[PDB]
Amino acid sequence: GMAQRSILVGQIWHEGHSFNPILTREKDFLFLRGEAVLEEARASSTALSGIVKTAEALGYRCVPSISARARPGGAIEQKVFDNIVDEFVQAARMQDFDAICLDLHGATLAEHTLDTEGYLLSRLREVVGNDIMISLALDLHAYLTPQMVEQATIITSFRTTPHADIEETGVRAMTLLDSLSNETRPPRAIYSLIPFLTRGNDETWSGPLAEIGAAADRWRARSDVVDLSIFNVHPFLDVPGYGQVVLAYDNGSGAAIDACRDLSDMLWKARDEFQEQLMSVDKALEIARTSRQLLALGDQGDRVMGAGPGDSPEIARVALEHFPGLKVAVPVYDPQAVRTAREAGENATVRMAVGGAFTHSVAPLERDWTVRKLCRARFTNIGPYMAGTEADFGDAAVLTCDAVTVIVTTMAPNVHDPAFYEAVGVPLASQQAVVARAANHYKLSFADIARTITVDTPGLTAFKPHQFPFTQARPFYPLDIVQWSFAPLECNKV
Ligand SMILES: [Zn+2]
Repeated sequence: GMAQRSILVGQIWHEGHSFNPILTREKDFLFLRGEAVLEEARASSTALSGIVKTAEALGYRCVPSISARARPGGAIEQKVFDNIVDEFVQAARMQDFDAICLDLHGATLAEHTLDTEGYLLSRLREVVGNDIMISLALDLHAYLTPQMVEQATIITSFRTTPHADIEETGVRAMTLLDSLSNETRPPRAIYSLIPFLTRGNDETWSGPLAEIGAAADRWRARSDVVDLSIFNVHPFLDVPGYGQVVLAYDNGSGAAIDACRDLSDMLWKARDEFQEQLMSVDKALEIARTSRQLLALGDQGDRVMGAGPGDSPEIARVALEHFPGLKVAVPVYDPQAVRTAREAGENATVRMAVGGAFTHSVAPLERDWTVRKLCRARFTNIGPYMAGTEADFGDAAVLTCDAVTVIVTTMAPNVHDPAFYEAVGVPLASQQAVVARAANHYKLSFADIARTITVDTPGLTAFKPHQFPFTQARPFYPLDIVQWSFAPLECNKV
């Protein structure tokens, strides 16, 4: 037809954990619909922002479906996930569009649906058919499945950890889609599963991913590679077809197989390089005790950014027991503690076990807690990571005992930014160490005001596969000693 071309756009952001017993609920989501989806995209720096800004700079009209963002955590309540998909499907019916370009995480998880993105693509194709193009921007932590490869025209992921190319990945999803406009066929896809999980040393600026990322850039610079991505799968999913994935696209007779071979072999060779020795909590708290600079401690074992619950009071425990007088603040998921605190009121002292209700691996911390402040854990992230984005971890109580402050929260405490501490009235200057529930994504946000050390704590996000009852994920390395060699799936062979 003759009319301006339009692109259907939308977003889902959620990362799951098969071993977090706390379901992600409707409350945990921010939803936008209609034009508001596009207004937010233009004012932000997500992959969706990239998709929408690029589509509009290129002359396309963008048509909204919805956007749905919830912090990482347990599987989404199935009904809520079903309602999200239905809103996508309905937008796919009601609207006029010539192609679809979406910002999805790739490791969203629902209580019954294990491959959520794959499922979403199928439901959309039920309504839109197999001719129109669908392009995805994905997080590199995606659980990338054969169904996804089969149901999408093209897929591209982040290339940095910590994730600093989020928007650019969106730009590229849309640019790739636009580039395919005159093609008489979809591009050929080569999928390769390398059956191991990473256990740290997984940043892209140094370590094994720097070499592998360099090789990847050279492959993509060839005129006979359309694109390629490397997925370091989120390592807390009990799902089949599990491991690292290399995904490459060409015109049917380019280098997608060679690229995928080279990179799969490098990842395999490097499988035991993805390990680290994090500093102990005792050593880190002793640096804090002897430093003028604030310490910001990444609680590796209980990261909400790794879809953990954030109920570990462990760092508070060690501070209390081994460093009396050391001023440490820790954010802890404990909705009951909040409610107990709210009933006692500000200024009361209550004997109470805080934290540890959800992570089997750490004990609740029981003390005479004084309730210094009741307030809402609502604030704006300074960033860089998620700069400008508003957060709300629910009703909160700031609790003290000896020199330790525990801020208990009603919703998952995705603390990766200094604004949290200021918003709940625990000023950073007042502490010698504070806790971030992230390993990599808090560092830039605290770089200017703290020494950042990620510490070797226990819990549901420790890089210890042997601690989890993986069932349908197995076999994978390190748990199983498997004899892998390159064996790709090919899709849209020409
Ligand atoms: Zn990620």
